[PDB]
Amino acid sequence: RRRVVITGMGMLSPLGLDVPSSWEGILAGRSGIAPIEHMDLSAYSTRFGGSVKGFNVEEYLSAKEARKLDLFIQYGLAASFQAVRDSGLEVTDANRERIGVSMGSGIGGLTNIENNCRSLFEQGPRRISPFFVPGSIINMVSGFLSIHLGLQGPNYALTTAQTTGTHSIGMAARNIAYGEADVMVAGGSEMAACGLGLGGFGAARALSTRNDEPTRASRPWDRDRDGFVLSDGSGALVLEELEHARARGARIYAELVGFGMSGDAFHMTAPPEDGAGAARCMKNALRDAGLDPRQVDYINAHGTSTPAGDIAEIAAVKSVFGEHAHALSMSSTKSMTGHLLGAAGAVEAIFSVLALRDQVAPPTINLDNPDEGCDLDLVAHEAKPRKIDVALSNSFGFGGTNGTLVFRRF
Amino acid sequence: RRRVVITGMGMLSPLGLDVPSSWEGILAGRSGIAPIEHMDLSAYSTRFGGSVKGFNVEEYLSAKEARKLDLFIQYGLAASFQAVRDSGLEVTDANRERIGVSMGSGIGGLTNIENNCRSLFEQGPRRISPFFVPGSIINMVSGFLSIHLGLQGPNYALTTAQTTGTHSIGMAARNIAYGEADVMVAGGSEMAACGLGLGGFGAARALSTRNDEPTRASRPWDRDRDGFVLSDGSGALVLEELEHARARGARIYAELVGFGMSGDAFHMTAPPEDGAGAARCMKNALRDAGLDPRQVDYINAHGTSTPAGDIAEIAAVKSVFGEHAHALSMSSTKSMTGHLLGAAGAVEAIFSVLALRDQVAPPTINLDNPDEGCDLDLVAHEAKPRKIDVALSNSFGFGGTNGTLVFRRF
Ligand SMILES: Cc1cc(C(=O)NC2CCCC2)[nH]n1
Ligand SMILES: [Mg+2]
Repeated sequence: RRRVVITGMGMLSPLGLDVPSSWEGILAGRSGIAPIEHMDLSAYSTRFGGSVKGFNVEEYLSAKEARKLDLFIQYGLAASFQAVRDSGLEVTDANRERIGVSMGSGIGGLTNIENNCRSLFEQGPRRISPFFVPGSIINMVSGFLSIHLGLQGPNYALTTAQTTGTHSIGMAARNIAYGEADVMVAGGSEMAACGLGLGGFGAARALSTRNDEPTRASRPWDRDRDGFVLSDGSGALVLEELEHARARGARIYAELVGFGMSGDAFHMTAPPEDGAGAARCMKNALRDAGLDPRQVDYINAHGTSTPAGDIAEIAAVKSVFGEHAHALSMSSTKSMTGHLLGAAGAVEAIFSVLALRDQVAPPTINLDNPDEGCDLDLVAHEAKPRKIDVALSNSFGFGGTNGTLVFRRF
Repeated sequence: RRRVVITGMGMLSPLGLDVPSSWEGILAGRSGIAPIEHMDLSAYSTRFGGSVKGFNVEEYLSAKEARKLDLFIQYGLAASFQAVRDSGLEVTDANRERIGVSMGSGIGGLTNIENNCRSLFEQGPRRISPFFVPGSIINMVSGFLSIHLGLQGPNYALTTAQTTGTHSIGMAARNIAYGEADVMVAGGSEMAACGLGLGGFGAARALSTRNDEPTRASRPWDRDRDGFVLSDGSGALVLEELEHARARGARIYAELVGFGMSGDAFHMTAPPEDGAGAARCMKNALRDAGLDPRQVDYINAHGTSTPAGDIAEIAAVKSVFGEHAHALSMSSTKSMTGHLLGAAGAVEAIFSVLALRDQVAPPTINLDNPDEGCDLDLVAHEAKPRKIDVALSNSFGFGGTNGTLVFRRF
């Protein structure tokens, strides 16, 4: 197996239109959550979320290119272009067969499907856009980026609900480690903030309804938590074989040493109370890295602010790490960004890499009164400078799909 | 790297509710294409396709469970349950962590999303189903199968448009070969036959409009071809590490020896005329298998019945195989099934495995007048018994995403 390093990162989040602006917000304990302005939610039980604010697609694409593509694809390309620029990588005829893309999404092109449905219901099929299918399907971030940059390596998309970004990054690393590629652009994007999204998650009673204090809604492990906050955005990493990186004098952020997957095999939406599945997933990731659990310094938790999910993740960490559970720091950056669904594992991979770069655990904000058994170092309220040699990032999704990435200082 | 064998197969196709009935139809040159009965298409330019006929979900799930799930999920679970039964595999605490699922879809729950949109616009957001998200998203075939059967191994879904089934099977094989799993259920499902699907493909003028003779619409490499026929269904294979298979006395259909991926990096929907991307993909797959191109006996082509796609595949085969292009047999089973989009590579992987079992090349029906340059053995009209030690299955998709599987007699 070849070693895999991170040489580039890109992001759209509710905290910023790039990685440094997003990370500035994370370290300041800043909320990206606000009343949603782009549609009328007067009649809805949840009227707030994490929007990407001031996104300027024409920095990336022509107006012609942009009008073809659902926002989730625009957000995915934005993060991908940032990551590739950030990497310094030059695509040539000599290497274009060795550079691939795995950018995914949990739900994909809801907004495009809504707009085309309006036309379909009032006028019939002859008013559907000719670009509807290619502009709405999840693999078109990978598609468009490969066409724009001339990437001829492995070209695919993961769709594992709220685990998508973690799985995308993990399986791209495997492509590089086993020699299918030298470089991969990997991560996820999501724009589910439309009637179907807020209505669909609303119908399932999954969302916080703290409309009077949106910035306090997302409160992972707090006793007053009442469901997750819906957010939009994208994260992309350039993953690179280490000798390829060293050969072109690339700036290396960190090393990707481990990837874990598991299924709960439990319930469509609910996690098992003891986090059995998450525990198997983290152990698979540590074994993959060849690490002792005692080597883990920081966990970026799934930590969605759901009653069942938050406690299951505490249980899984205590199971995997035993007494070391009291030495490591664990935080949920979802306290600040909310839940970017399929993009969550991408942006949280990036926050884990920067926790290594800056030797700082991001805070869990709004953790005013930790719930029964939530007695680990959850980095309540304020960022905590500490030694971090190994960082873990967990995602768990609908269908009991689990993913863990292990990152280490290089 | 461990060896990977096929021990089980399952299918819903326009030709049958299982593999044997589907394969019987394939070998008889029978069309599964008919005017669509489940909706009014009077306003649409294409009014026919490959429907699954007489599907009884209650053979698999309760009516209660089924009502929550989009047909693409029902179809994916049906094929998955069949494949696992066909394998003889017994899931226990001893092996459940070593059995995973990778069932994908090109477009996913379009019909469910359309119905929930109609409700949203016409009655309001309180008429969106509470089960809308988990009943519609692409990872929930892998999700629900893992819950029903107790599979705790790697749990994920690919979405690479019309390449999804090929990629799903190929990357599941990699999971087994590199020791992440001993068993994987892999394939794809699609039900895109709704307003948005037929309208979206209609808007792009991608579909055959031979409404007066639906069974003659799908005519790959024929000079009178006028676009692809939209079909619904599912394919699942049980992939298994060879020693695991031998240890439980499993019936082995064939060995999965090679997997290729590539990006065209050419166009969002059109293939390059010379099939450069398809040619790279097949060459990657053959080198992966460690084969001489002259060892290939049968190719199950993508062969969608599009003007550009059909000729590009001939060019790519001539590029990869030189003079051996005239010795091998190549057929499109899409002549009979139509285009199952994300499920196409799954059902066609199964047809390639049975071509090995039965030593027969399936026909390309409706190939009355081969087009200029389409001068290979395309098995026009009737099945051809011949020696087949190695069978290739090609898929190409939107975003220039290519996949090739290589199967060999065991
Ligand atoms: C911020 C930011 C990053 C970019 C960028 O990558 N520019 C595009 C020009 C054509 C493709 C990439 N723009 N704004
Ligand atoms: Mg036919």
